[PDB]
Amino acid sequence: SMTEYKLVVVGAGGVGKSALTIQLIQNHFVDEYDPTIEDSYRKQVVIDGETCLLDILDTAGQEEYSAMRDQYMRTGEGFLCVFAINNTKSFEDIHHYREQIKRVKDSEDVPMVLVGNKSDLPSRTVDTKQAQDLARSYGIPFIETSAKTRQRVEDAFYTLVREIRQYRLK
Ligand SMILES: O=C1c2cc(cnc2NCc2ccc(O)cc2)S(=O)(=O)NC2=[SH]c3c(Cl)ccc(O)c3N2CCCCCN1[C@H]1CC[C@]2(CCCN2)CC1
Ligand SMILES: Nc1nc2c(ncn2[C@@H]2O[C@H](COP(=O)(O)OP(=O)(O)O)[C@@H](O)[C@H]2O)c(=O)[nH]1
Ligand SMILES: [Mg+2]
Repeated sequence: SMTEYKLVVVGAGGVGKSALTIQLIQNHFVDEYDPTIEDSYRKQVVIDGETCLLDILDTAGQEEYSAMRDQYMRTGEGFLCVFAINNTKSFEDIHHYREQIKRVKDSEDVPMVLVGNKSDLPSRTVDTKQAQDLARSYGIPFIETSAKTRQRVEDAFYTLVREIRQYRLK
C-alpha cells in the first residue's frame, strides 16, 4: 500500500536546491556542494495516512537548451521552485522556470510550490509580501525554508505531494 510521487527541485544556481534535498533525505546541511551534481533520491514517508515513495531529482540546470531537462520536466509530477530570500535575481528567475515547465507540460495547471530558501539569513532582499503575491498570481503555495536549520524542509516537500495528490482528482 504505497503511492509514488516524482518531484523535481528547480531554481537558480546557489539558492539551496541540493542543501534542501540533502537535508530532507540525509538530515545534514551541506556547506559547499558541487553545483553541477544532479542526482535522484528515493525515500518512503507517511503523509496524511498514505505511505508515499518520494523520487526527488535535484537539478543543477543552467543550460538554455537541454533534451534531458525537457525529459525530466515531462517525467516530473511536481516542481519545487526555489529562490533565495537574499537574492532578488533568483526570485525574478522563478517566472522563467515556471514558463519552461508549462511549455513542456502543455498545461497552465502544474503542481508547484514556491520556496523562499535561506530564511535564517537576516539581510532579506525579497519581501515575504511580494513572494506571497507571486504565489497567489500562480495559484500555488508559498513556503519559506532554511536548509541550514531544517525550518519547513519537510513541509515544502510534503506540501508539493499534497498538490500532486489533489491535481490527480481534477
Ligand atoms: O542521468 C540522469 C538523468 C536522468 C534523466 C534526466 N536527467 C538526468 N540528469 C540531469 C541532466 C543530465 C544531462 C543533461 O545534459 C542535463 C540534465 S531521466 O528523465 O531519464 N530520469 C529521470 S527523470 C526523474 C524525475 Cl523527473 C524525478 C525523479 C527521478 O528519479 C527521475 N529520473 C531518474 C533518475 C535521474 C537521475 C539523474 N541522472 C543520473 C543517473 C545515474 C546516476 C549515477 C548513478 C546513479 N545516479 C547519476 C545521475
Ligand atoms: N544560510 C543558508 N545557506 C544556505 C541554505 N541553503 C543553502 N545554503 C548555502 O548556499 C550555497 C548553495 O547551496 P546549494 O544547495 O549548493 O545550491 P544549489 O546550487 O541550488 O544546489 C551553499 O553554500 C549552501 O551551504 C540556507 O537555508 N541557509
Ligand atoms: Mg545543487
